[PDB]
Amino acid sequence: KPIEIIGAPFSKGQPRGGVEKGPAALRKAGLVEKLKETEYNVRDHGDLAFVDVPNDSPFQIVKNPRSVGKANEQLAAVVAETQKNGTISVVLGGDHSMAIGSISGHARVHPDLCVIWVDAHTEINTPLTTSSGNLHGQPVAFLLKELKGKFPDVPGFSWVTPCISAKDIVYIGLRDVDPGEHYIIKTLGIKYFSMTEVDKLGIGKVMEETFSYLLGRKKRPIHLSFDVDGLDPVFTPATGTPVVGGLSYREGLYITEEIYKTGLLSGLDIMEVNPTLGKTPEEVTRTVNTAVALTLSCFGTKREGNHKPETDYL
Amino acid sequence: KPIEIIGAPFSKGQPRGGVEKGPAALRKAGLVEKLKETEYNVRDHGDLAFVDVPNDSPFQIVKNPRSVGKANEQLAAVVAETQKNGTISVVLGGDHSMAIGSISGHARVHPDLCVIWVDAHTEINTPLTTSSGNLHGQPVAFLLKELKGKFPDVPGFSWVTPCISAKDIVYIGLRDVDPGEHYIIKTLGIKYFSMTEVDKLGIGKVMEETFSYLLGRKKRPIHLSFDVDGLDPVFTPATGTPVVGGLSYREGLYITEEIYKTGLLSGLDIMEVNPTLGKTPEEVTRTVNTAVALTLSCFGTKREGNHKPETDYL
Amino acid sequence: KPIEIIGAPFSKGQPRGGVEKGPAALRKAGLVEKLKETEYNVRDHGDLAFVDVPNDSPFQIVKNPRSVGKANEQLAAVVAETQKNGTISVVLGGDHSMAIGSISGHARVHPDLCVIWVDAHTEINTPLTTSSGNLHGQPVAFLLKELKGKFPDVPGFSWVTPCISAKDIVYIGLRDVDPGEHYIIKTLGIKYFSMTEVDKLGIGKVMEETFSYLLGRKKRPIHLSFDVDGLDPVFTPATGTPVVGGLSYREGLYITEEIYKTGLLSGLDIMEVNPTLGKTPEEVTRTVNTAVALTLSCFGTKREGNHKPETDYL
Ligand SMILES: [Mn+2]
Ligand SMILES: [Mn+2]
Ligand SMILES: [Mn+2]
Ligand SMILES: [Mn+2]
Ligand SMILES: [Mn+2]
Ligand SMILES: [Mn+2]
Repeated sequence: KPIEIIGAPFSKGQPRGGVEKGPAALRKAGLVEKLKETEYNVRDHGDLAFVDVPNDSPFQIVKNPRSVGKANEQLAAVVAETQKNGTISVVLGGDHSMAIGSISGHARVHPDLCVIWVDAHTEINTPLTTSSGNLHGQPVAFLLKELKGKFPDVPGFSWVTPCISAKDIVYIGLRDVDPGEHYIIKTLGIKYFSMTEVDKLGIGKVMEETFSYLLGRKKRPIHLSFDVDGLDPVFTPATGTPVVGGLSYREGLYITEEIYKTGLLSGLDIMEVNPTLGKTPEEVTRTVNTAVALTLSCFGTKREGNHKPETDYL
Repeated sequence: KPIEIIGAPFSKGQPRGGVEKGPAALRKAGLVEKLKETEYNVRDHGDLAFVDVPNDSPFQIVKNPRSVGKANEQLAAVVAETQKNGTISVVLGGDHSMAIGSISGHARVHPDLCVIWVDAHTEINTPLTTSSGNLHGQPVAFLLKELKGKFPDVPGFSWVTPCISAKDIVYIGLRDVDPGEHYIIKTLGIKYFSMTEVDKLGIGKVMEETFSYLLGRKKRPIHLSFDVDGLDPVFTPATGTPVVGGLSYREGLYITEEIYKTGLLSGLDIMEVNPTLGKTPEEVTRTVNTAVALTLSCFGTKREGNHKPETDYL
Repeated sequence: KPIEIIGAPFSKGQPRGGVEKGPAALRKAGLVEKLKETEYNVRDHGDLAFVDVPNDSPFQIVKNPRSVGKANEQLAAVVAETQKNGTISVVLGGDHSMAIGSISGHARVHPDLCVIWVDAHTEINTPLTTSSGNLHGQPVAFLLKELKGKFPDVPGFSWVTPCISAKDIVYIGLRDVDPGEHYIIKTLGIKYFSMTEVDKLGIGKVMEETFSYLLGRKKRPIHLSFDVDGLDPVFTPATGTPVVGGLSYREGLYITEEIYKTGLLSGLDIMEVNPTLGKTPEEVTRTVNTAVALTLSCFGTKREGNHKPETDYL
């Protein structure tokens, strides 16, 4: 199977500059090489160049709507393209708002996909519920069918077509959630595993349940959108939104390993890696390394070890 | 429901000066305010002024018996008072010896209460078994009915009436126990979950069993006495008696969230926060912050998020 | 029961000087005294003096073969000796290559022993599969019966007799395994619990299974070879080969506590503690302290506490 890396140097989804450097930091760390050592064929499409929309006035509270909307439109085009050729896409972020384009494009080819969202936040805030106009905290709002017309159309997002329903998404690692978002998730009946369910059940059972919930009836391709801040800051400190008490390096890898085993991984997002937020070079290194670690994992690198088939090492 | 904060600036229960500053530190961090944002009605009773007993000669090994016994008599009076008006009491510590008065007062109004003791220590040492005359390591000895008359009456504690039995208490987090204390808990058949049971069962099952054990037959008010050193020093370093290998920030929150869910929380103690033992301002901040986090949790703040009823955020 | 401490100042098993200071650092921390307060009789045999083989040319890739082979022959002699007198041996190391001699000597007296290897690595690499000629990563290759004659005889190891089979060993904590080693363990059907099984099962169930696997049929003496790097670097940073995402301080103690409870502990190795690799004195202290803690644990020190029998503390 085919893997296509696509870099998304975007940061207008939030106030902290730096996430655009994320894809570079990940390649710098040898992401693309390491991936070649796996049983997959890797092709590095490169980084997308996003055209900046001049005079991008805020829509009410929402900041940089047109710039974010346009970059996402371009990214959904690219993703739809590679998905069509039957390759597995891997989007290196930039902030999480780029999940809009990543999942939209993916859905065009695989309309029956399900989403596993690893994050400390829901990021379902609608343009009306945000306390800040930051779009990196609103991705899911634009993607839900049940949230259609529950908010004003925003400049630059008219191309977006609400692709997945509340029954197709599962959250894991939810700790920081706004009142509005919590209202939405309870009202729409969205399945989630906040850190308290992870504590109660154990990562092992959590994955067992998200799979029986999303794949019980029909087996369908999976889109894993991963916000590095879904891990405790002790593992991924270089992110704009650190929340203590998150997933452990082990639980993170555990998930990726289980998802690899389903054989259904179809799309992946490695978001919110911000190199400039590390208080020491080591903090940046720590963050990058585990992100690379989760990616390689999604693809077969097991902690128990790997050996090439047909090779008699004796 | 009513919440009444009562500050207990006491430190004579142990050697290290500093725990008296505990209540101030917690208030500084915005405890009383944040609590106001919850669905509860909050009233801050202020800090109690403890009269120092001059010429407080040690009783054999026990230090400051009269000073400790008196303050505790004063605290029990205040607690019995607020409990009577049907409010939930929250005692901010000083050292853990103040649990004597907190639980005594509480039992006067709710004689059928049960106690969940989160600590790395049992603190059941009797005046005869202590290696140090420190009273912060002897609270439970004065409260157990089964320990009545097994030790000499101590100056200043004649007002205390053994209120709970060995069947009404459950320990969680035990990791540093003295030979004598261990003898006591084994002999009296006190239920406990040391770190090895937590490792074996998982905090989830642990809480399940402490509830079926204490509430299986009769539903009764709960008194949660939390010794901040119950968590690993990595989360609550500013305490006088840190023991490695303790409860994780997540497990602590998990316990409080489950106790909130029972709807039976009646009394709470946030003990042993010593601001002066932090080896960096950050270590003190870390400690205070999680203590506050625990409190807020004991009152409804969920990691999955909280939203106000009847408010349509859309 | 008899305890005999045997120091193994060895470091030629790998490139990083410093592990020879391991036994000194451990005694320095009060290991031998502390172990005295336990219910066991302790005898400190001292540190073995290893004769350095001059003109120790590499055997193909393998470095210091003769020096390592000779030191191990001497250690096996000493261990066979104490085991014979019916005492429990405790080898303080240097590098893990000294497991060859420790287990060989042990097997001479107890041929039906089983081995519980706690390490982040397998260390089964054969002289032909090593990427480096380092022997600390080859111990198990020399001990397996199934690996006999699968590699050239090495200068200095002719005295070694493959004592245990693939059915007699269980790995716990595996996270860093080479392709070759992975091939070997899969091919030979060796039971192991890599970090992912620990994640999935929980340390509690893992121990349950390693015991039903190794002791289900016949109860036999247990040799616990503990590589300190089997725990996460956050607990044992002063080692030559740290791998992130390992066993927690709690899980480590949980293992030793369960092993103590079987009553079958016969041999023990506390390997890879390298004092000179600590980036701060605190890191060295942290490492030593937990190594000491694990040892004391193997011999009865419980987290729930201990009390001497027949002593009425009341
Ligand atoms: Mn986030
Ligand atoms: Mn996100
Ligand atoms: Mn304590
Ligand atoms: Mn206490
Ligand atoms: Mn190792
Ligand atoms: Mn080893």
